[PDB]
Amino acid sequence: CGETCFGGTCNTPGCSCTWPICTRDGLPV
Repeated sequence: CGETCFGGTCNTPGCSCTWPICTRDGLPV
């Protein structure tokens, strides 16, 4: 996802917040 979940929330669906980076299915894509 690459996106940073600074506010805990992610902009990309499927990506889980793994502060400071969102990971979809555990993948930091």
